[PDB]
Amino acid sequence: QSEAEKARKELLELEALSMAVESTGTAKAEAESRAEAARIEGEGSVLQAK
Amino acid sequence: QSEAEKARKELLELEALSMAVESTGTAKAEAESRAEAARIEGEGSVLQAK
Repeated sequence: QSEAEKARKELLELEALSMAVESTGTAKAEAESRAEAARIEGEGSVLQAK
Repeated sequence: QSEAEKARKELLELEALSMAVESTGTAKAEAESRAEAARIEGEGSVLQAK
């Protein structure tokens, strides 16, 4: 069981890296989509105001 | 399982890229459609005012 835990430590490190990658990817994708939509809406608003 | 997680990290990176592409594409498409509609409506409004 000690040897199994020795391997499980590295396995958990890899799992943590994968989880961080997935979470940051999802968050950045949603944030960038919303930001692009807001920028387009703002430019349209400027033109409509003119 | 450690090797499987090693591969899964790259798989999740690719999935994050694909998700970001899809989200930004949908958002920008909807925003640009609404902006074009607003611009056409504004030009029509100017002509109607004249």
